[PDB]
Amino acid sequence: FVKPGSLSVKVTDWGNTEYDVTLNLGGTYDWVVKVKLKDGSSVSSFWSANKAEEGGYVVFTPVSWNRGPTATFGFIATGSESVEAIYLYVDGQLWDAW
Repeated sequence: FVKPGSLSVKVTDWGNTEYDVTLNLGGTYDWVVKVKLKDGSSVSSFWSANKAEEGGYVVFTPVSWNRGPTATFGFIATGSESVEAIYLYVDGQLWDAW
């Protein structure tokens, strides 16, 4: 990882699971967070970011005001802890991963 410490994740499970993500970038970037979910799961809710489903991953990008230095966003995925991995990409490089 290029910048360990740039990705922080809080998980809350009640049947469906909420992932509250904080990005510590040190500046404003067009970050890209790629999320891999277990088969059968999907994102049912999200905020403070744009969402796209591409190539088998759920891709989150910043809204106008959430490019950094510290960006916070979140989403809810169906099922209990269905997120298998979260990757933070900045300018094409893998900065951190969960």
